[PDB]
Amino acid sequence: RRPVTVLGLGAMGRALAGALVAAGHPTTVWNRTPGRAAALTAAGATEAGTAAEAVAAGDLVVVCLLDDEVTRQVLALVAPVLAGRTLVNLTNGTPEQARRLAEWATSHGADHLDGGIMAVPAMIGQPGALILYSGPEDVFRAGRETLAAFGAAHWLGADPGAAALHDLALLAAMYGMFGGYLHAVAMIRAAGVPATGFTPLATDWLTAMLGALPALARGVDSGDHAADGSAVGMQAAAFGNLLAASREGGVSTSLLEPVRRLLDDAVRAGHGADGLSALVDLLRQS
Amino acid sequence: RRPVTVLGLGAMGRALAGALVAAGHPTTVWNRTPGRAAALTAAGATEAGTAAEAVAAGDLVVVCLLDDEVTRQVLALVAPVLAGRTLVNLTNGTPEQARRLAEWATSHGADHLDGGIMAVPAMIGQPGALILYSGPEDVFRAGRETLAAFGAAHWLGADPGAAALHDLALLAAMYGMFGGYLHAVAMIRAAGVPATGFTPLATDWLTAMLGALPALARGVDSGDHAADGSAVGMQAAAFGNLLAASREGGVSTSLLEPVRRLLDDAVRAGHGADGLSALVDLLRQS
Repeated sequence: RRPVTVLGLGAMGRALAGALVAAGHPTTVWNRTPGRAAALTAAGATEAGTAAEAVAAGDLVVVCLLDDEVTRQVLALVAPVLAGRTLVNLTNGTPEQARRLAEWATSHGADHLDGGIMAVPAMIGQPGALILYSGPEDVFRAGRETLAAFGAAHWLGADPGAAALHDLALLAAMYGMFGGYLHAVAMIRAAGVPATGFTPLATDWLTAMLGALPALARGVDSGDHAADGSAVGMQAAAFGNLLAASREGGVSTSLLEPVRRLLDDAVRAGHGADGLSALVDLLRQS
Repeated sequence: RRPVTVLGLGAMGRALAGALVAAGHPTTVWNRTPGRAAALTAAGATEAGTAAEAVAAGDLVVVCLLDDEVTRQVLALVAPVLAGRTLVNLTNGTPEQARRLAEWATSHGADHLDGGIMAVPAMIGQPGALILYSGPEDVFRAGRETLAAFGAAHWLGADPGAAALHDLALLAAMYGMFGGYLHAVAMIRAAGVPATGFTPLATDWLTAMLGALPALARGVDSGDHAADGSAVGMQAAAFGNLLAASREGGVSTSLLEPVRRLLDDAVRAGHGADGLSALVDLLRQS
């Protein structure tokens, strides 16, 4: 029943607004370009003419704009009417951007919640769509039933930057997996072997390697970088054949070279007998 | 009962030889440096003085040397006594190296089998240790019971280079996963968040992303690079925040930059609306 507002009508903002109206929430939408709210209006949404009007029509203000600069601009305009409202920043950004926006919102009499959307716009509203949230737990509690219209809502903690932090961290892990899988498929493809038949072996192997993550995490947190199984120095010695075989098949090594360098660095640093947990500190530029 | 020979007594060769004697196989070992076979002899192994003597004492000749050059040298010496024997190359190498060694072995009257060891030396002989094999299926059949002393034996096909090909391909996928996870942990660590509590979220996320692999494989094999969920262009637009957030935490972006470039290349190539399967061809240097 809680009136909701969506600022930003891209693919994601439209998906968010559509899930809101389909869950029965009275939804008022706005965008810096007209005509984007046509199917929304038909389903029962109200299109406001100004962002300020949209904000004044919502107790929960969902923001899903292009980036934090756009967000900082549109919001500075609606700053006098934020008092008493809850700002839900779903705009992709950085943890520091989130924390600064949280301070600005509090200075203007508004509650603040940040969200990292882990689902594609087409999956918004379905079971399985995941959005991570961070901010004051009671702000999350009062908005949870409304956020559930988008899908799963996982609160991570009070830090306003925690949602974006875990979002982007998970993205890094995903890009690493996919990059390594894509390289493997290119190697397989170069030999004339179908990727379809290779995928089961890859999933079994990668699932097995997921079992090594708890041991890696313990070594990182404790500082004891004990080689669980393969030490970095052995893994560095075996990387050369991977690069050579990639060259044989005419496959670029660009995705793997930075991992090769990181392993060689740990060996040069005297960590050849340690496990992969010793590579985390090597990524520090401080 | 089948007499076996192990050429090369590094950590892996010693692990292989130990599993062989513990399964009851009469095992004769050799190495280009003495003193490595002490515990082997006590358990019942015979140490030969020359590689030729070792080869003449085995029907199955397991080779586990430093690299293919060492392998090509030691074997050229034992070439007159390879006739009638089966050569099992467990030495880390390339598919082309394997295929050339197979031809050399056949030209000297020997059967040939190649193996890619997916287990650390400490796991050799245990349930769960995986070694991939390739070569004539009947050669694999006659040796299977002996190879089972090392652990699981998965035959991949007749191509002598297929074992090394899939071995190194799986290694590429693993290095990508770990590199992405290690970056994520460094981001988490920089915010003062424990890696231990983050790992469950990461495993759930990565397990979910394993579900996207069959769709990626189909697009690669069929040539239809349809965006299942997130198109490359959207993923490229969101990568910038990941790089910025990494910079904020003082974390290097070296592991992620090549994936960023690959995404930007696919966009510049007009594939912004395609899925990640369009990146495989981009790795071709031909």
